[PDB]
Amino acid sequence: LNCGQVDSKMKPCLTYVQGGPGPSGECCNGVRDLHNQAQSSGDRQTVCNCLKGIARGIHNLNLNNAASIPSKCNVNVPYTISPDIDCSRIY
Ligand SMILES: *[C@H](CCCCCCCC(=O)O)C(=O)C/C=C\CCCCC
Ligand code: NA
Ligand code: NA
Ligand SMILES: [Zn+2]
Ligand SMILES: [Zn+2]
Ligand SMILES: [Zn+2]
Repeated sequence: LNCGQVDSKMKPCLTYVQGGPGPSGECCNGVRDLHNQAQSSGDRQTVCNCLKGIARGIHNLNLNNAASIPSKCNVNVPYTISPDIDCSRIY
């Protein structure tokens, strides 16, 4: 329930969000894991803000690939992954 945990679960997605092929099975597993673990509104907000800051800290972020993760992995993330997510209005 901290950004350390969030960046760990998402590490398998790193090559994909830097413009490489994907998302891998392991990447989709990481995001699905996070979704299952983020069961409350508070958890969803914390994970949102972690992902926004992480998106911001990734060198040469491929915006299209980053945004595509939830739909490509069939995970119901309630916002679009980018360096500029509005984490205030989830649900
Ligand atoms: C971990 C990357 C850490 C970047 C610095 C974050 C600092 C945050 C702050 O608020 O200051 C990773 O390697 C995770 C890789 C995948 C993330 C993919 C989803 C987001 C695009
Ligand atoms: Na994006
Ligand atoms: Na919004
Ligand atoms: Zn897992
Ligand atoms: Zn920060
Ligand atoms: Zn769900």
